[PDB]
Amino acid sequence: MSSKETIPMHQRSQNVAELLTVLMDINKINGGDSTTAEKMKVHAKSFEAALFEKSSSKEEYQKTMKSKIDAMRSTRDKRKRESVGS
Repeated sequence: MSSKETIPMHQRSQNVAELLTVLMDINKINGGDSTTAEKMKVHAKSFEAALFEKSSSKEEYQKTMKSKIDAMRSTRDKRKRESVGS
């Protein structure tokens, strides 16, 4: 479908921004720095660009983003077992 050929960057950036907030949560949970939060922005914008290489449906871009958010969400919880045993 031509949606995969036309999807707005403003829509991609709004979805990348939900991933950004979960990576910013790692910088809280591990107690990193403002420059390490700049590395979190770079990690999201590298992921975005590397998912765009494999974008072969809008529903595959959208579900792979959701499943990366699910992996990083689950990693917040993992880093909590490794930090405090909860």
